[PDB]
Amino acid sequence: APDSVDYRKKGYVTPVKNQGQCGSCWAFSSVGALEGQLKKKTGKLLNLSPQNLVDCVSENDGCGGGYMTNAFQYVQKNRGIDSEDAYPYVGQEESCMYNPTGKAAKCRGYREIPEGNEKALKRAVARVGPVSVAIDASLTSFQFYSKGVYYDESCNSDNLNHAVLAVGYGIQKGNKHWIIKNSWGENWGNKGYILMARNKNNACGIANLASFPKM
Ligand SMILES: *[C@@]1(=O)[C]N(C(=O)[C]([C][C]([C])[C])[N]C(=O)O[C]C2=[C][C]=[C][C]=[C]2)[C][C]1[N]C(=O)[C]([C][C]([C])[C])[N]C(=O)O[C]C1=[C][C]=[C][C]=[C]1
Repeated sequence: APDSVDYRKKGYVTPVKNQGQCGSCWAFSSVGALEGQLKKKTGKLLNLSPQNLVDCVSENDGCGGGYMTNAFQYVQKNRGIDSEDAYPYVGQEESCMYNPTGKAAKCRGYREIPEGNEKALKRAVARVGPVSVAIDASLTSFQFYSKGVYYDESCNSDNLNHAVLAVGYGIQKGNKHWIIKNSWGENWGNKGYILMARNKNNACGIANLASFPKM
């Protein structure tokens, strides 16, 4: 198995988007998972559409939040999700206007990972790639993160409130961390990324709501 892994230095990760004043982090979490899969599936790295997900997933609440699994299942039942080109992100909820001709990919179900199990999660990243994970990002230390392996004892493992993407895992100055792709902009944290703590007793509840799509 691998100690360090980074799907960024493998071309599996698209540019850091920026959700804006819309609680669509789930849409952005799902999309980034598929994106890494597609790149592995066909070798093509294109930006999938969070907006197709926001508008079209009736099980989710749009900007009011949603679950990645519902978003994955949707892409399966509808046999496809558009690209950003065919479906730009307005950052606001609107009626579903999905275009078949814009379809960039689809998925045949999803796999969920045992709750709290970071090893399973690490194994997922090593084999598959970017996996959608939900975490507690309320802590203002998170909102002011800039450098280093994040860790705060206040973080509540059951206060899952922000969906993000796991694009890797590794180590730094003795600290085994996770590499997280965030959807708050290129100007948040380190170039839109956070090196959250790993192993540290399921820090922030990272391994409780993770799932990747089957392509
Ligand atoms: C995120 O944007 C969307 N959210 C969700 O999708 C969550 C998913 C959890 C699994 C993590 N929704 C949810 O759990 O319930 C919704 C639901 C489910 C089923 C049916 C209907 C509805 C949460 C959203 N993120 C946030 O609220 C976070 C919270 C943190 C600040 C603590 N805010 C955020 O991301 O925005 C701040 C920001 C915005 C722009 C620039 C910088 C910061």
